[PDB]
Amino acid sequence: AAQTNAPWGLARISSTSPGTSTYYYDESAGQGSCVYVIDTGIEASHPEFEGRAQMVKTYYYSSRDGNGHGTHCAGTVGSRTYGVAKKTQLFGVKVLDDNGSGQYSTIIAGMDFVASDKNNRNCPKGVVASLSLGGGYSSSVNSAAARLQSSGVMVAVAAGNNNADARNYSPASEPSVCTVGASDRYDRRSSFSNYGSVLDIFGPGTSILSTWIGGSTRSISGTSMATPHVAGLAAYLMTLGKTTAASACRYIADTANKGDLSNIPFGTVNLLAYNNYQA
Repeated sequence: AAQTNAPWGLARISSTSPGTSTYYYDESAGQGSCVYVIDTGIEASHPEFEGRAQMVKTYYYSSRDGNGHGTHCAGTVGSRTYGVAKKTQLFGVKVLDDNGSGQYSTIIAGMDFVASDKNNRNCPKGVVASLSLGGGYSSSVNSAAARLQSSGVMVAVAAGNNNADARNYSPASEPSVCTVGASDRYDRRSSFSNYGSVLDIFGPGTSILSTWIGGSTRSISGTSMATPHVAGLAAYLMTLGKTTAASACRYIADTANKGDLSNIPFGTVNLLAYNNYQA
């Protein structure tokens, strides 16, 4: 399948070169997989989700996304126009309030929730969790992300936006989950992106167009935006039977575009998510 005039990040993930604008993908499109977006929520009524999104949990007075960030990230995972895996089921878990904040105890509860909740969902092709959130190092936050992964969920997490080594942030610094840095449309490391040995992969993170609340759309930037490209890619590759939740981060690294990014610091991986789709 070919989507013309796609957001640049979608085009980049199915291309061997920057500077193209058509996104190419197998029509299976993550059908039969699920992705949890653990964030400020998801505006499930957005036409872009086509009925494939739903809120499954909140820790606050409402499951509504009153921010937009969770909706934007879900849209990069799975919206019809802005998404990587255009037929995945999206589940929203609102661990962050409408100011984008959340206590680590709530974040942890949300991760453990997803590890159990997948057993109440139909995801025969596999389950992914996208975590576009983070703060300072916490062994407890890392342990939670490690249990979620261990339970059979492909966990993708933001490296962080500090232009710093991600070893000092959580769940970024957890070795067993997929830690995602951000790039721009010219294959430069995004200027805010964290880096370091704990990074596993980069995805598109600067100037990313996706869904927003009030049935709208917006372009914003962050390792928050790179993470759901990877999450959507993993769901798409699991539906194709190419990988599994346990192996998807390795598989994405194995199949990435290599050595193509600039301003990657010595000792950080130079690997850009790529779907290796041959139309």
